[PDB]
Amino acid sequence: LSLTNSSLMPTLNPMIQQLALAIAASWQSLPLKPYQLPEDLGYVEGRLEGEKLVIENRCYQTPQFRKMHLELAKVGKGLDILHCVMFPEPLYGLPLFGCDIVAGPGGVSAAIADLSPTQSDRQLPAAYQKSLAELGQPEFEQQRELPPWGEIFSEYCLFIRPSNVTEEERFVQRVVDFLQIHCHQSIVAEPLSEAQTLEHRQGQIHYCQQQQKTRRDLEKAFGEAWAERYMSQVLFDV
Ligand SMILES: C=CC1=C(C)/C(=C/c2[nH]c(/C=C3N=C(/C=C4\NC(=O)C(C)=C4C=C)C(C)=C\3CCC(=O)O)c(CCC(=O)O)c2C)NC1=O
Repeated sequence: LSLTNSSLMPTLNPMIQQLALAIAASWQSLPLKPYQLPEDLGYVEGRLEGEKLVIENRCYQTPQFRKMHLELAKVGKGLDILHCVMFPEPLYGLPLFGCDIVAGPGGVSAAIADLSPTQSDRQLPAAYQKSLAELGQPEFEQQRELPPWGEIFSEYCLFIRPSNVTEEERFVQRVVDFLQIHCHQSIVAEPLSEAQTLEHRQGQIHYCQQQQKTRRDLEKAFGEAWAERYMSQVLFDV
């Protein structure tokens, strides 16, 4: 796992670069194994109205995380994207870590991050709540409203338009905190019963189903069949 061979990192919005480096630093601490995507989908290049569209996908796995995906994209000249999900192995009942940034050369327009509950409770595990509790509330001046296809998200979800670099740094630090808690608990987690495993797996199907609400730009560049394969095999496999 390493981003030093990325062709995109040097032209991506700096908060995106920061967050990618922070996710890498986190994941490098896990016993990562490679996760194979379709051969053509590791590195994607096309055109979107005459401007280069480029996507780099990196995917890993652990016994606790079925699929760890980091996507970076430059979707023509005025859109940069980071999308990251860690899909937990449902046997372990961990929450879904997710984060997305949408940016341009002018700055960041949306940043979101959560540890999303898989538990039919919609609660996070006790150890997460206690560790999260001791961090305290970060302050944000523009918090955005979740569409109806929330709250597959948790109470700790941040969904914002950063107002200045201090908010960019605060957003990234909260993701670094989320990851420190998450990785640590993954190392300590024990297999659930079959019943609760299936419960968690359904929470994961529902989370991926809901998130089908990105397509449009991919359809525009690649068509609808390519887009629907990408959504169902790369992004949000069910
Ligand atoms: C390479 C793939 C890819 C493309 C081409 C892409 C495009 C894309 N994402 C957008 C926004 C967005 N996209 C998301 C979020 C997500 N999007 C997701 O696929 C997931 C899983 C989330 C997480 C919830 C959010 C929250 C916005 C808000 C737009 C903004 O406020 O800037 C917009 C709005 C810009 C506009 O139309 O004016 C475009 C064009 N996003 C992509 O990921």
